[PDB]
Amino acid sequence: AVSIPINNAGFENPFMDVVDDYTIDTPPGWTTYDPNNLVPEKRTTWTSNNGVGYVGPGTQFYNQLAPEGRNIGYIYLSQNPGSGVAGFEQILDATLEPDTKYTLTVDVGNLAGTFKGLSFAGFPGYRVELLAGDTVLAADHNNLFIKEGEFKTSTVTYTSTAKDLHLGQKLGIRLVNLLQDKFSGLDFDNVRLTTEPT
Amino acid sequence: AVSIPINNAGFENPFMDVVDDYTIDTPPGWTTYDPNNLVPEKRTTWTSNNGVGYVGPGTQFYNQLAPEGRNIGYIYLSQNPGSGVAGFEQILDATLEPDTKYTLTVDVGNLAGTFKGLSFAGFPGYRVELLAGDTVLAADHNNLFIKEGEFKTSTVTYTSTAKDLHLGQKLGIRLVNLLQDKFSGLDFDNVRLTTEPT
Ligand SMILES: NC(=[NH2+])NCCC[C@@H]1NC(=O)[C@H]2CCCN2C1=O
Ligand SMILES: NC(=[NH2+])NCCC[C@@H]1NC(=O)[C@H]2CCCN2C1=O
Ligand SMILES: [Ca+2]
Ligand SMILES: [Ca+2]
Ligand SMILES: [Ca+2]
Ligand SMILES: [Ca+2]
Repeated sequence: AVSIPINNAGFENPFMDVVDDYTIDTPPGWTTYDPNNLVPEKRTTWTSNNGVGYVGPGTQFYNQLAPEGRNIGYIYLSQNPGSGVAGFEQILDATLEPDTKYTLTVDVGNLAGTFKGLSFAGFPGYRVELLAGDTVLAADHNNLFIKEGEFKTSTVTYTSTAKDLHLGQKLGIRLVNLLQDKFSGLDFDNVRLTTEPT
Repeated sequence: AVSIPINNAGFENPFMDVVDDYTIDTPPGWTTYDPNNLVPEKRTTWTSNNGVGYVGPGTQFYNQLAPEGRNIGYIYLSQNPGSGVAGFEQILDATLEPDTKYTLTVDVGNLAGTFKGLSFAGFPGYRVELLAGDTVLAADHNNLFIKEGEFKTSTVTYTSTAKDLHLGQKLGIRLVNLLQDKFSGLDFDNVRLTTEPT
């Protein structure tokens, strides 16, 4: 298996100085996936947003460190459950090749605890998608159980054929908060994509 | 793990006398899932339809028999790729219970060969969904590679918590043809759902 490079794959940029601090602007390498217009252009804390968070020693919200490095990438939706889905997207330069198995892996985090009166109990559900063009080739919609305060690795696989309709289209990755329950913040880290062509 | 009963779980009803024959009406136990209005009420062969098919000895379209029994359940969409998704749905009497792991398994078939000038080469993609009410709790969107002429088992899992928003809602199953490529017929068989509550 050969790795396909992913920009800002660990959400390590921007660098953060203080544990549990966070940015509220889309991290470099990624764009905001927002089909239901839940995330504003002008960002503020306490409203729907995305960014990075420093999950380091002494974090109050996990029983572990970030899966990789210092930071995680998060999507927080304050709208009520059922309002839509949102998250991160990254379109790669690599294109879909025939007779190839693609393996997309990402760690998904269930924030625990409470912050200034807002409980982090509960989890909104996640979906990890592998795209070619605008088509979702394969996705893991919420199959893993993630305990409060831990991360778990999601794996998504797709195998192309020699006559796949989407051959030559750009590969893409989406990391989605399903907003199916509250607390509706969701963390991701350590994105990896491999191929095993013939 | 305790099995939850599923009506017409193997698509064995109606009974079929001739290998490779098929019905074009929704099988009992299931309804037609058709969010994009691709499947007509008045059914004809050669247009979008669903039904059962007898995959028995001497079948021309598989290198194996039906996963279970005589028949499979199919969804055939003749619209072009990208037109929408359709399939089967079944709403169960069982309701979502707290602190329970649900395991949904179904065999998915990739029809092979050709029939009267129409090639069965290619595969449209599948999605298997576990529902509570109208919410997709978990789904396997097309993660398995299925060779031409075989079936493979898809597994979908969901673990509920003690305060799940959808507790007490009816469980449901959807079996979906993604219409992401042609040939855009898709087979299913041997649906099973288990729970492992505390
Ligand atoms: N997901 C993390 N580990 N840390 C950052 C969370 C930031 C995210 N966005 C916000 O505006 C804050 C408000 C309170 C809860 N928040 C969130 O969940
Ligand atoms: N899926 C099976 N194993 N058998 C039945 C297929 C029936 C399904 N519906 C139809 O009207 C026929 C037309 C030709 C191709 N068909 C299909 O794929
Ligand atoms: Ca990281
Ligand atoms: Ca939580
Ligand atoms: Ca059967
Ligand atoms: Ca086929």
